[PDB]
Amino acid sequence: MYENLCKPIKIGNHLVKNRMKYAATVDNFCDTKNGNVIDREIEYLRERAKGGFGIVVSQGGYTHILGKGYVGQMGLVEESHLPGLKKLADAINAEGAMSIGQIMHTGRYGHAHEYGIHEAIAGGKTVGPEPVGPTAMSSPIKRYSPCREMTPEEIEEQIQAHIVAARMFKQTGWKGVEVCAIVGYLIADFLSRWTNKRTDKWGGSLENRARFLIEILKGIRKEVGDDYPLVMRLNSTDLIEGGNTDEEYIEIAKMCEAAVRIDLFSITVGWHESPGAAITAEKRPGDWLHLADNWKKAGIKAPICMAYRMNQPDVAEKAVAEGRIDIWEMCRPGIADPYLPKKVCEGRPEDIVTCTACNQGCFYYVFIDAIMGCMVNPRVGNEWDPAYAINPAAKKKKVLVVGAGPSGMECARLAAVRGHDVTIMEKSDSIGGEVKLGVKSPLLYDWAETIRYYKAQIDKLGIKLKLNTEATADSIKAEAPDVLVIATGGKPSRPKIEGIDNKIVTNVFDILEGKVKLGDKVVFIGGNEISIQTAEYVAEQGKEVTVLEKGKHICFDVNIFNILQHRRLMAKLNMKSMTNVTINEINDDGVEISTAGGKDVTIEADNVVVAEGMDADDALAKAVGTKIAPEVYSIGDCAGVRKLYEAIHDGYKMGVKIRGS
Ligand SMILES: Cc1cc2nc3c(=O)[nH]c(=O)nc-3n(C[C@H](O)[C@H](O)[C@H](O)COP(=O)(O)OP(=O)(O)OC[C@H]3O[C@@H](n4cnc5c(N)ncnc54)[C@H](O)[C@@H]3O)c2cc1C
Ligand SMILES: Cc1cc2nc3c(=O)[nH]c(=O)nc-3n(C[C@H](O)[C@H](O)[C@H](O)COP(=O)(O)O)c2cc1C
Ligand code: SF4
Repeated sequence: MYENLCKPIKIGNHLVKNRMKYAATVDNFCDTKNGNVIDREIEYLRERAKGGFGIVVSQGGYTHILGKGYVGQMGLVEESHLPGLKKLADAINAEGAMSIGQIMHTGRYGHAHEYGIHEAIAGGKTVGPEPVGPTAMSSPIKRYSPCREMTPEEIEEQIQAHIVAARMFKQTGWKGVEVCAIVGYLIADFLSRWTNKRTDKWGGSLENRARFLIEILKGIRKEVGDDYPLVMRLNSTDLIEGGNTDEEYIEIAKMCEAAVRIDLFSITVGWHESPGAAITAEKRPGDWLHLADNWKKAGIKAPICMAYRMNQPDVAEKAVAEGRIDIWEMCRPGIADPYLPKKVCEGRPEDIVTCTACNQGCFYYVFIDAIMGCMVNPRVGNEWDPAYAINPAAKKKKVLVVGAGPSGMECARLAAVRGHDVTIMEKSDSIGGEVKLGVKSPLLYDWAETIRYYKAQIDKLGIKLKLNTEATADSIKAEAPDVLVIATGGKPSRPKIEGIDNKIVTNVFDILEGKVKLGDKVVFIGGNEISIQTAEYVAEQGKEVTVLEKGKHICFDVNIFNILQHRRLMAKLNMKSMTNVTINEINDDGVEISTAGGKDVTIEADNVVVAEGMDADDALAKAVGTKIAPEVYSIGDCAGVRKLYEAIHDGYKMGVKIRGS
């Protein structure tokens, strides 16, 4: 089935068992106090190595405290870092994966001041804790504080710190070393003409901008020797106006190859300061592969690997078969499913837990200096935790799950995996719940992969799925289970609005279930994520859509990474929006609003969608109580409205805790 993905490859002298690479992932799992590798990190990367990845890259480790850009970033500075690095490499290597250590000083994106650092020694001098760059400047992004200009001595010291970092990985058993020269971190800052305004030998011409990187590579190569795998990450496109051209990145890569033997090029898209789309659901698998083509026709000798929304085995298989890339590189697909390569090579892609590019647990949690998580994978950051271990139940119990939404299905899946006799009762004709409604939204197309995954799991695990079956007190009693799991989800709220009883008033459920005929003008009351995604579905159909929000902002519950994605779509679909509006009443011809400035305006509508929020659909739970079965639990939105991340996590936690005694 995936002959090309499962084909081996030589990276330097090292034979890699397949063409699947798990990319560097800072996750805030290392010791926040000192940058040491701890059990949370070890077990996280061990799961990717057990999952079958031919290559497993560590997260980018800082080379100096000023280069620390994440609260729990791994450190590559002191002798006290060595024991942890050895444990990490042992764990990856034992599984048969090629361990690769990444070196990443975050430069302009450093946040040492936020990590209890009040001063540091840099270039033999006492300095403040501010980020460093080739040129003293500010960021368009408020998360990044103004940087200080590195002295030539600090530059020389950082080259040596990179050599020492590579020495540290090699002495602790890592199979190779990766230089992170991307996305706006220190090296990328010297490479880009946007960040590098130096007039000495470290800036000006492209040759000078590349010097810091070249000297780092030359130094590492001399340190580790000729036989040791030296790989690197470099941008193919920075998506920065006034940055380097795509062709300049190729010239830099050519300078790299001429300086040292590069054993693998990982090619990347954008900077953290880039406004445009790079990693979102706006980009589909293969949307960036033309860049890999240009590197190949430019004559780059080293094998190439590429990630960046490559979440499909079929797309990667073709890309590798056609020689566009030599290795399928991935980060978020490996967060979502650490066993993706094992599934690809055993010919079961239907078992893949696909990353939907939600950017919640991964990007967003890491950037707000929180412990990384994953929406679709509740095990992320918990592989090391005994409370998340999946253990066979000795005494099989009869488990009745009410509701085939994500929380119900994840619970049923885990309870069946552990050996319980599981039944799902679902009132509609199909599984998915609100995920089955959301999949209709333009940016939620990868939610069909979540449906496909759970549909295939129910089948394989022998879960008794009872579709078109509304669970009642009587049908639960007839079933007589040992454990009743209520996972009936949420329902649209009914706020106290004048004229809410109008015929014009509908809800997000009736829209997505096709239970309402919509006109040419559709007006949404509510500016939350659910209201916006439904409005995008209504607008895609070529309808005139207005979103009215009483609060200060629309998309208020949408993480920073998805905000711009929604702006682009709303503009593209000619969607109108109003904020700080008072909803006065709903009537026959639309909705009467009063702006924050005092303007009374009539919003013309053929349909009024009241989408201010969701209530817990807890009628069944209130009707049956806690005594209808020996064990009664409520999970997901029926236990209190949260979102998809919490529903899936509640399901996993419910599924693992169902005891056998
Ligand atoms: C259009 C849309 C877009 C969304 N977008 C996002 C997003 O981007 N990110 C995010 O975090 N969240 C989003 N959400 C919310 C998210 O989908 C929900 O939080 C989540 O699906 C709730 O999971 P659940 O298992 O608790 O309930 P549900 O998904 O609501 O499932 C409940 C299930 O129980 C069934 N059922 C109900 N009563 C009975 C009964 N008595 N007997 C049998 N079956 C019954 C229902 O038919 C349904 O299948 C969105 C929701 C919608 C509708
Ligand atoms: C939480 C998170 C942390 C990341 N940490 C790193 C890092 O340590 N070093 C690095 O070079 N890239 C890092 N990246 C970039 C990824 O390795 C990857 O190239 C990117 O997410 C695009 O690939 P994908 O679509 O497979 O996720 C990070 C990405 C995420 C989601
Ligand atoms: S949190 Fe969302 S984007 Fe990140 S790995 Fe999980 S499914 Fe993918």
